[PDB]
Amino acid sequence: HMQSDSAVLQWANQAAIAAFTYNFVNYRDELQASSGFFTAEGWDQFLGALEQSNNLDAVKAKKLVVSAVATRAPIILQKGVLNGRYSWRVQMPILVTYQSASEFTQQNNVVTMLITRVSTLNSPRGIGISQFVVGPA
Repeated sequence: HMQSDSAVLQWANQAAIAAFTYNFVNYRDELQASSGFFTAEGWDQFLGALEQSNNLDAVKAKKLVVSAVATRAPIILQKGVLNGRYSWRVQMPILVTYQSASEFTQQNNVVTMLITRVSTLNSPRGIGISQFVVGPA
């Protein structure tokens, strides 16, 4: 297929938000529903990041609902060919909310994604996330 910068951005926006949209009940379904956003190596790294962080443990323990909204528009920091595949480094700030009847906590995070073109044979979108990095401010 074909990819536009603007299309890739809107897509990166969706993927970033989806990653922070789950709860103590549906986490497994939501987790798995997102695998399509990722490339082979991206899925491994994303899963690894999930295990290292304690987030899922607190969400379950405190039985929270996680949501997020884009704080500013996503931007392409850099684009070009990496290892034979056209790629985009996309960054977007977000406001994440962890809440329940008893708790309400918010975080300003910045998501940085490496997005690469892949075969539509395995990923109909034609692109996938190879690296998913979260940080503050």
